[PDB]
Amino acid sequence: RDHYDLLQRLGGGTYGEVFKARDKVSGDLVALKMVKDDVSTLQKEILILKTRHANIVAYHGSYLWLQKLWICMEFCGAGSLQDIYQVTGSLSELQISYVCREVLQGLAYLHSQKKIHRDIKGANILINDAGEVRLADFRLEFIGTPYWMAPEVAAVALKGGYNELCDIWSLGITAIELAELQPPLFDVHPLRVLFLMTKSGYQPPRLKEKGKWSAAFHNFIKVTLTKSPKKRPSATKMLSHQLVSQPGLNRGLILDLLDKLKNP
Ligand SMILES: Cc1c(-c2cc3cc(Nc4cc5n(n4)CC(=O)N(C(C)C)CC5)ncc3c(N)c2F)cnc2c1NCCO2
Repeated sequence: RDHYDLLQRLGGGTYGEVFKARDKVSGDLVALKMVKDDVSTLQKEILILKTRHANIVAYHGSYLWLQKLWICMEFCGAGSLQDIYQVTGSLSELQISYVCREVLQGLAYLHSQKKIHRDIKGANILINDAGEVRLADFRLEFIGTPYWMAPEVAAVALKGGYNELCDIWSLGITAIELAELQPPLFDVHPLRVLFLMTKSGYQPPRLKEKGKWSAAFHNFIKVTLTKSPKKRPSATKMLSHQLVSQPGLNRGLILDLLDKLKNP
Protein backbone atom coordinates (compact mmCIF):
# COMPACT_ATOMS: atom_id res chain seq x y z
CA ARG A 1 0.00 0.00 0.00
CA ASP A 2 2.64 2.59 1.06
CA HIS A 3 5.26 1.14 -1.36
CA TYR A 4 3.10 0.16 -4.38
CA ASP A 5 0.48 2.07 -6.44
CA LEU A 6 -2.51 -0.09 -7.51
CA LEU A 7 -3.52 0.20 -11.19
CA GLN A 8 -5.76 -2.56 -12.61
CA ARG A 9 -7.86 -5.47 -11.33
CA LEU A 10 -6.87 -8.63 -13.23
CA GLY A 11 -8.85 -11.83 -13.59
CA GLY A 12 -12.38 -10.53 -13.00
CA GLY A 13 -12.99 -12.99 -10.18
CA THR A 14 -11.15 -15.81 -12.06
CA TYR A 15 -7.95 -15.21 -10.09
CA GLY A 16 -9.75 -13.44 -7.23
CA GLU A 17 -8.38 -10.12 -6.07
CA VAL A 18 -5.34 -9.55 -8.29
CA PHE A 19 -3.90 -6.09 -8.97
CA LYS A 20 -1.43 -4.68 -11.48
CA ALA A 21 0.77 -2.45 -9.28
CA ARG A 22 3.79 -0.08 -9.74
CA ASP A 23 6.65 0.31 -7.21
CA LYS A 24 7.29 3.87 -5.92
CA VAL A 25 11.08 3.20 -5.44
CA SER A 26 11.70 0.95 -8.50
CA GLY A 27 8.84 1.79 -10.89
CA ASP A 28 8.66 -1.93 -11.83
CA LEU A 29 5.34 -3.69 -12.42
CA VAL A 30 4.12 -6.36 -9.95
CA ALA A 31 0.98 -8.48 -9.27
CA LEU A 32 -0.66 -8.08 -5.85
CA LYS A 33 -3.02 -10.88 -4.78
CA MET A 34 -5.29 -10.21 -1.77
CA VAL A 35 -6.33 -13.25 0.24
CA LYS A 36 -9.50 -12.77 2.39
CA ASP A 37 -6.91 -14.91 11.32
CA ASP A 38 -3.69 -15.72 13.26
CA VAL A 39 -0.42 -13.72 13.14
CA SER A 40 2.17 -16.46 13.92
CA THR A 41 0.62 -18.97 11.46
CA LEU A 42 0.66 -16.34 8.68
CA GLN A 43 4.44 -15.69 8.93
CA LYS A 44 5.25 -19.43 8.57
CA GLU A 45 3.44 -20.05 5.23
CA ILE A 46 5.29 -17.15 3.54
CA LEU A 47 8.88 -18.33 4.26
CA ILE A 48 8.29 -21.54 2.22
CA LEU A 49 7.35 -19.53 -0.93
CA LYS A 50 10.79 -17.89 -1.34
CA THR A 51 12.60 -21.26 -1.71
CA ARG A 52 11.71 -20.62 -7.21
CA HIS A 53 11.67 -22.09 -10.77
CA ALA A 54 11.99 -20.75 -14.39
CA ASN A 55 8.42 -21.85 -15.20
CA ILE A 56 6.85 -20.58 -11.94
CA VAL A 57 5.81 -16.94 -11.24
CA ALA A 58 8.35 -15.62 -8.72
CA TYR A 59 7.44 -14.54 -5.16
CA HIS A 60 8.47 -10.98 -4.14
CA GLY A 61 7.03 -10.41 -0.67
CA SER A 62 3.95 -10.46 1.57
CA TYR A 63 1.95 -7.79 3.44
CA LEU A 64 -0.45 -8.34 6.38
CA TRP A 65 -2.54 -5.15 6.54
CA LEU A 66 -5.98 -4.57 8.10
CA GLN A 67 -7.00 -8.32 7.95
CA LYS A 68 -5.89 -8.59 4.26
CA LEU A 69 -2.91 -10.62 2.99
CA TRP A 70 -0.96 -9.15 0.04
CA ILE A 71 0.92 -11.83 -1.92
CA CYS A 72 3.36 -10.06 -4.25
CA MET A 73 4.40 -11.70 -7.53
CA GLU A 74 5.94 -10.80 -10.96
CA PHE A 75 3.70 -9.17 -13.63
CA CYS A 76 3.32 -11.10 -16.87
CA GLY A 77 2.45 -8.34 -19.32
CA ALA A 78 0.59 -10.43 -21.91
CA GLY A 79 -1.66 -12.16 -19.38
CA SER A 80 -2.73 -15.78 -19.67
CA LEU A 81 -2.70 -17.88 -22.84
CA GLN A 82 -6.51 -17.56 -22.84
CA ASP A 83 -6.31 -13.73 -22.99
CA ILE A 84 -3.77 -14.12 -25.82
CA TYR A 85 -5.76 -16.63 -27.92
CA GLN A 86 -8.96 -14.54 -27.59
CA VAL A 87 -7.05 -12.05 -29.87
CA THR A 88 -4.58 -14.21 -31.85
CA GLY A 89 -6.83 -17.18 -32.44
CA SER A 90 -5.53 -20.75 -32.17
CA LEU A 91 -1.82 -21.41 -31.55
CA SER A 92 0.46 -23.15 -34.05
CA GLU A 93 1.43 -26.81 -33.42
CA LEU A 94 4.97 -25.64 -32.47
CA GLN A 95 3.64 -22.88 -30.19
CA ILE A 96 1.45 -25.44 -28.34
CA SER A 97 4.44 -27.87 -28.31
CA TYR A 98 6.73 -25.26 -26.64
CA VAL A 99 3.95 -24.29 -24.21
CA CYS A 100 3.49 -27.96 -23.22
CA ARG A 101 7.23 -28.44 -22.58
CA GLU A 102 7.37 -25.33 -20.40
CA VAL A 103 4.23 -26.33 -18.43
CA LEU A 104 5.67 -29.90 -18.06
CA GLN A 105 8.91 -28.44 -16.65
CA GLY A 106 6.91 -26.42 -14.07
CA LEU A 107 4.81 -29.47 -13.15
CA ALA A 108 7.99 -31.58 -12.76
CA TYR A 109 9.19 -29.03 -10.13
CA LEU A 110 5.74 -28.71 -8.43
CA HIS A 111 5.22 -32.52 -8.23
CA SER A 112 8.79 -32.95 -6.94
CA GLN A 113 7.84 -30.55 -4.02
CA LYS A 114 4.84 -32.89 -3.28
CA LYS A 115 2.45 -30.20 -4.68
CA ILE A 116 -0.46 -30.59 -7.12
CA HIS A 117 -1.48 -27.53 -9.12
CA ARG A 118 -5.01 -28.88 -9.83
CA ASP A 119 -6.05 -26.04 -12.17
CA ILE A 120 -3.91 -26.47 -15.26
CA LYS A 121 -5.89 -24.63 -17.95
CA GLY A 122 -5.33 -21.95 -20.63
CA ALA A 123 -6.26 -19.05 -18.30
CA ASN A 124 -3.78 -20.22 -15.64
CA ILE A 125 -0.63 -20.38 -17.84
CA LEU A 126 0.83 -16.86 -17.84
CA ILE A 127 3.07 -15.41 -20.57
CA ASN A 128 5.40 -12.56 -19.59
CA ASP A 129 6.56 -9.88 -22.09
CA ALA A 130 9.85 -11.85 -22.45
CA GLY A 131 7.97 -14.74 -24.12
CA GLU A 132 8.33 -16.97 -21.03
CA VAL A 133 5.72 -19.48 -19.85
CA ARG A 134 4.92 -19.42 -16.12
CA LEU A 135 2.52 -21.27 -13.78
CA ALA A 136 1.36 -20.00 -10.35
CA ASP A 137 2.36 -21.97 -7.16
CA PHE A 138 -0.07 -21.42 -4.21
CA ARG A 139 -13.22 -23.46 4.20
CA LEU A 140 -11.28 -22.85 0.96
CA GLU A 141 -12.43 -22.35 -2.69
CA PHE A 142 -12.77 -25.71 -4.50
CA ILE A 143 -9.87 -25.72 -7.02
CA GLY A 144 -10.64 -27.33 -10.34
CA THR A 145 -12.58 -26.63 -13.52
CA PRO A 146 -14.92 -29.40 -14.71
CA TYR A 147 -13.82 -29.52 -18.42
CA TRP A 148 -10.14 -29.84 -17.48
CA MET A 149 -10.67 -32.60 -14.86
CA ALA A 150 -8.96 -35.99 -15.10
CA PRO A 151 -11.40 -38.97 -14.77
CA GLU A 152 -10.01 -39.83 -11.30
CA VAL A 153 -10.72 -36.22 -10.21
CA ALA A 154 -14.24 -36.13 -11.65
CA ALA A 155 -15.00 -39.59 -10.11
CA VAL A 156 -13.62 -38.33 -6.75
CA ALA A 157 -17.23 -37.12 -6.16
CA LEU A 158 -18.18 -40.81 -5.46
CA LYS A 159 -15.04 -43.00 -5.04
CA GLY A 160 -12.09 -40.87 -3.85
CA GLY A 161 -8.44 -41.16 -4.86
CA TYR A 162 -6.32 -38.75 -7.01
CA ASN A 163 -2.60 -37.82 -7.22
CA GLU A 164 -0.13 -35.46 -9.03
CA LEU A 165 -0.84 -37.25 -12.35
CA CYS A 166 -4.04 -35.19 -12.83
CA ASP A 167 -1.94 -32.20 -13.96
CA ILE A 168 -0.79 -34.35 -16.95
CA TRP A 169 -4.45 -34.89 -18.03
CA SER A 170 -5.20 -31.14 -17.50
CA LEU A 171 -2.19 -30.29 -19.74
CA GLY A 172 -3.62 -32.67 -22.38
CA ILE A 173 -6.98 -30.81 -22.27
CA THR A 174 -5.11 -27.48 -22.41
CA ALA A 175 -3.21 -28.61 -25.55
CA ILE A 176 -6.58 -29.29 -27.30
CA GLU A 177 -7.80 -25.96 -25.80
CA LEU A 178 -4.91 -23.96 -27.30
CA ALA A 179 -5.59 -25.57 -30.71
CA GLU A 180 -9.40 -25.25 -30.87
CA LEU A 181 -9.99 -22.19 -28.57
CA GLN A 182 -12.22 -24.35 -26.30
CA PRO A 183 -11.70 -27.58 -24.29
CA PRO A 184 -13.45 -30.78 -25.52
CA LEU A 185 -17.08 -30.97 -24.45
CA PHE A 186 -17.27 -27.23 -23.65
CA ASP A 187 -20.86 -27.40 -25.05
CA VAL A 188 -21.87 -30.27 -22.69
CA HIS A 189 -23.32 -30.08 -19.08
CA PRO A 190 -20.41 -30.31 -16.60
CA LEU A 191 -22.07 -33.05 -14.52
CA ARG A 192 -22.71 -34.99 -17.80
CA VAL A 193 -19.04 -34.59 -18.87
CA LEU A 194 -17.90 -35.81 -15.45
CA PHE A 195 -20.56 -38.56 -15.52
CA LEU A 196 -19.64 -40.03 -18.94
CA MET A 197 -16.01 -40.36 -17.60
CA THR A 198 -17.35 -42.55 -14.75
CA LYS A 199 -19.12 -44.99 -17.18
CA SER A 200 -17.77 -47.98 -19.15
CA GLY A 201 -16.63 -47.61 -22.78
CA TYR A 202 -15.52 -43.99 -22.03
CA GLN A 203 -13.38 -42.58 -24.82
CA PRO A 204 -10.86 -39.83 -23.88
CA PRO A 205 -11.00 -36.78 -26.18
CA ARG A 206 -8.97 -36.06 -29.34
CA LEU A 207 -8.48 -33.07 -31.70
CA LYS A 208 -11.52 -32.57 -34.01
CA GLU A 209 -9.43 -32.20 -37.22
CA LYS A 210 -7.15 -35.14 -37.91
CA GLY A 211 -5.49 -33.57 -41.00
CA LYS A 212 -4.44 -30.29 -39.32
CA TRP A 213 -1.96 -31.93 -36.86
CA SER A 214 1.04 -34.31 -36.83
CA ALA A 215 1.03 -37.88 -35.40
CA ALA A 216 3.32 -36.74 -32.53
CA PHE A 217 0.75 -34.10 -31.43
CA HIS A 218 -1.97 -36.78 -31.77
CA ASN A 219 0.15 -39.19 -29.66
CA PHE A 220 0.85 -36.49 -27.01
CA ILE A 221 -2.94 -36.11 -26.64
CA LYS A 222 -3.41 -39.92 -26.52
CA VAL A 223 -0.65 -40.37 -23.91
CA THR A 224 -1.51 -37.38 -21.66
CA LEU A 225 -5.21 -38.28 -21.83
CA THR A 226 -4.77 -41.83 -20.52
CA LYS A 227 -7.97 -42.78 -18.63
CA SER A 228 -5.97 -44.78 -16.08
CA PRO A 229 -3.87 -42.72 -13.65
CA LYS A 230 -1.59 -45.75 -13.11
CA LYS A 231 -0.71 -45.71 -16.88
CA ARG A 232 -0.51 -41.88 -17.27
CA PRO A 233 3.11 -40.70 -17.56
CA SER A 234 4.90 -38.47 -15.05
CA ALA A 235 5.88 -34.86 -15.89
CA THR A 236 9.54 -35.95 -16.35
CA LYS A 237 8.51 -38.93 -18.55
CA MET A 238 6.42 -36.59 -20.72
CA LEU A 239 9.39 -34.25 -21.21
CA SER A 240 11.06 -36.96 -23.35
CA HIS A 241 7.99 -37.21 -25.68
CA GLN A 242 8.67 -36.58 -29.42
CA LEU A 243 6.40 -33.48 -29.41
CA VAL A 244 7.95 -31.51 -26.51
CA SER A 245 11.49 -32.86 -27.20
CA GLN A 246 11.51 -31.39 -30.79
CA PRO A 247 14.58 -29.25 -31.63
CA GLY A 248 12.91 -26.07 -32.96
CA LEU A 249 11.17 -25.31 -29.67
CA ASN A 250 12.34 -21.90 -28.42
CA ARG A 251 10.96 -18.76 -26.67
CA GLY A 252 10.88 -17.04 -30.13
CA LEU A 253 7.69 -18.98 -30.97
CA ILE A 254 6.02 -17.00 -28.17
CA LEU A 255 7.75 -13.70 -29.24
CA ASP A 256 5.99 -14.30 -32.61
CA LEU A 257 2.61 -14.92 -30.90
CA LEU A 258 3.09 -11.80 -28.71
CA ASP A 259 3.64 -9.79 -31.95
CA LYS A 260 0.27 -11.03 -33.38
CA LEU A 261 -1.30 -9.92 -30.04
CA LYS A 262 0.13 -6.38 -30.68
CA ASN A 263 -1.02 -6.15 -34.34
CA PRO A 264 -3.02 -8.86 -36.17
C1 LIG B 1 -2.70 -17.26 -12.26
C2 LIG B 1 -3.37 -16.82 -10.97
C3 LIG B 1 -3.08 -15.57 -10.38
C4 LIG B 1 -2.07 -14.66 -10.98
C5 LIG B 1 -2.36 -13.81 -12.03
C6 LIG B 1 -1.35 -13.00 -12.55
C7 LIG B 1 -1.56 -12.14 -13.64
C8 LIG B 1 -0.48 -11.39 -14.09
N1 LIG B 1 -0.59 -10.53 -15.17
C9 LIG B 1 -1.74 -10.38 -15.93
C10 LIG B 1 -1.85 -9.55 -17.05
C11 LIG B 1 -3.10 -9.66 -17.54
N2 LIG B 1 -3.75 -10.53 -16.75
N3 LIG B 1 -2.89 -10.97 -15.75
C12 LIG B 1 -5.14 -11.01 -16.89
C13 LIG B 1 -6.09 -9.90 -17.15
O1 LIG B 1 -6.99 -9.79 -16.33
N4 LIG B 1 -5.95 -9.11 -18.19
C14 LIG B 1 -6.96 -8.01 -18.34
C15 LIG B 1 -6.38 -6.59 -18.30
C16 LIG B 1 -7.90 -8.18 -19.54
C17 LIG B 1 -4.96 -9.13 -19.26
C18 LIG B 1 -3.52 -8.91 -18.79
N5 LIG B 1 0.72 -11.45 -13.50
C19 LIG B 1 0.97 -12.21 -12.47
C20 LIG B 1 -0.05 -13.02 -11.95
C21 LIG B 1 0.20 -13.86 -10.86
N6 LIG B 1 1.45 -13.86 -10.25
C22 LIG B 1 -0.80 -14.66 -10.39
F1 LIG B 1 -0.57 -15.49 -9.34
C23 LIG B 1 -3.68 -15.23 -9.16
N7 LIG B 1 -4.58 -16.01 -8.61
C24 LIG B 1 -4.88 -17.20 -9.15
C25 LIG B 1 -4.29 -17.65 -10.33
N8 LIG B 1 -4.69 -18.89 -10.84
C26 LIG B 1 -6.16 -19.05 -10.80
C27 LIG B 1 -6.80 -18.59 -9.47
O2 LIG B 1 -5.82 -18.01 -8.58
